[PDB]
Amino acid sequence: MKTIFSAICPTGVITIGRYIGALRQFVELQHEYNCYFCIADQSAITVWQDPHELRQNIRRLAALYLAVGIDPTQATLFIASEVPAHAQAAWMLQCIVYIGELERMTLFKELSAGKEAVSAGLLTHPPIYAAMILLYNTDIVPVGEYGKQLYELTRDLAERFNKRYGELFTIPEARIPKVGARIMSLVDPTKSMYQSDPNPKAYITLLDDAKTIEKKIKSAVTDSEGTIRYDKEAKPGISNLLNIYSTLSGQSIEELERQYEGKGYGVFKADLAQVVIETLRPIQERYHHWMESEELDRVLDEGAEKANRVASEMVRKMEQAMGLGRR
Amino acid sequence: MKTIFSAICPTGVITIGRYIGALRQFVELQHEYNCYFCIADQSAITVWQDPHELRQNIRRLAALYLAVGIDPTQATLFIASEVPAHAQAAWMLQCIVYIGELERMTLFKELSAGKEAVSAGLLTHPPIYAAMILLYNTDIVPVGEYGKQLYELTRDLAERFNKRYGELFTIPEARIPKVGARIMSLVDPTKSMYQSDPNPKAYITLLDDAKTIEKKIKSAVTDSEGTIRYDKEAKPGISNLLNIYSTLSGQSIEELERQYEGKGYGVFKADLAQVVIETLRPIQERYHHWMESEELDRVLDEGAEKANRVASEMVRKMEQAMGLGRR
Repeated sequence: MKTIFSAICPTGVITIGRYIGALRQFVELQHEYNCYFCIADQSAITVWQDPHELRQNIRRLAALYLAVGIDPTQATLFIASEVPAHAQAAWMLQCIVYIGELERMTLFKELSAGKEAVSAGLLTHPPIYAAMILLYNTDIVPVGEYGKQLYELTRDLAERFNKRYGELFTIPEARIPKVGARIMSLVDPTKSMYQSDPNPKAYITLLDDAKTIEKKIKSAVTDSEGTIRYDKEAKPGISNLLNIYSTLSGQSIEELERQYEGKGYGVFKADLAQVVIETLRPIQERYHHWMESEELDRVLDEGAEKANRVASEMVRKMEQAMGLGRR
Repeated sequence: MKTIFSAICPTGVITIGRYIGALRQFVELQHEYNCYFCIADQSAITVWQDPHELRQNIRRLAALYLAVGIDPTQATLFIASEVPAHAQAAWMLQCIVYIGELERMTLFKELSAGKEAVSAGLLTHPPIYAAMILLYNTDIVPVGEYGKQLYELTRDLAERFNKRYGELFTIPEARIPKVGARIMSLVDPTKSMYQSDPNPKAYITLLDDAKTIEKKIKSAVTDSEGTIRYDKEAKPGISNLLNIYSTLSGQSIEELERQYEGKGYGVFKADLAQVVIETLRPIQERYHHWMESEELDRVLDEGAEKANRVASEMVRKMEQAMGLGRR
């Protein structure tokens, strides 16, 4: 077996673009790998978070991950802050990393620069992230779009601590995003669907109701020609809709082109909306069921007991190697 | 009962200076305040530390503190790293502090700036310290020499936190050290006594044996004169050794002037070494007995439960205030 570790910030929403190019994969992957799904509450508070909202979100996300198909008998689903080890290890690691290394993190440079007062959270989060990964002997890590610098630093740190106090950390390898394209924005198919899009018309959320999925799907920017055929360059919006239909229906794009021969955007967009709805119907019913069950707390409890057991012993190894404590 | 909290960095030697002007008092204070003596191993590693050596000093400091008279029944002796709440809390405070505040730190601007290869624990250390202090609802903190900045920063963070999330923390008050001429150099009568002094004949490790106590005492700088009289300025060597005689042996300086009138720098450095060695003898006696006993471990355990029972409850009150985790 190999171990995959996935960190989810309990902030924001889940677009079908993240459900399709990332999250839904794991419903199978959990059966081929040792999978960790960790809710990074601790990474959330590096910027202001309304305590009541944050606590709510941590819980929603957990329900959604379960509704979507993550199996807590085969995977470990847990909240970071419930594993004290994560802060323990991030401090050791904070003592290994140089200031420069953090200071030239792009993401820090972005949301820091300009502003005059910034929390040391944004600057020192990486060790916290890298500690989440290395603590469990993580063979494989999801990287995707922005995460390149983070991955690379986690890999450097794991190396650097290994060349010093000895070899203890597995060097994680970045995971290969599957064959396929990004899911684009419904109001500008020249850009990827992001949840941080100003315009809520651009993305669809796993929690959206029938009416909204309709509006957002029907309002999706097409083209002047009138044929349902795939061509990213010439017909990006209509291509992107074929792409979504294809991944959620299980039919090929070539099957779809033929099925809608001499048909037009109207029925095609209405059909597409039923597909998206049919997909989110069971996910949402299950979602609500989880939010109404103590079985939810029960599952997160079991989650943490697993992680602690695994991560504490790794904290013990790190201490017994730098020379902290006793034993 | 007001609570004092003292963090001791497990790195090197306790000169008699720190004994006479700091540590000895606490043998008394422990009876009138609720005291915490925390061996700050977690803080040690902001710089390179040899594992074996580091892990020795931790053991040593704990012995030495017990040896000198620190009663584990009245106070609470403990190693930091053994209390996971210090790490947890330090991450939270890291998210609340300003890169501005950590970067203006004299201690920091001093022991870096050349080269451009500096740890990050070194810049993010204040929040770690703050967290030790605030975790225990500490009412008083020893400051003195170079802590005004670190003490001030703790106050700020404790108010900023209460301000944002509710009033949780006690705002630490600074205990100004007692009025008593600092212990000066044995080679440089006009300069104080720190363990940083290159000249190893300038200071006297609490753990020194008689043969070396002879050399350092009887080879201590004075003046070409020959009368036993106090004058920190003109007789800076004698006035030092004189001060040292007073506090240790018990008799005032003036009384020792009348007893050492008609005498010189031969008999006055004859008995001084006799008092130092006589005063250090039972210390090392009890010291070595701690070092060799399984009891030093049974105390540090008990110490840790004591500390972990208070510290982790606070962490829970924090997480509740910030939104983190559950329940």
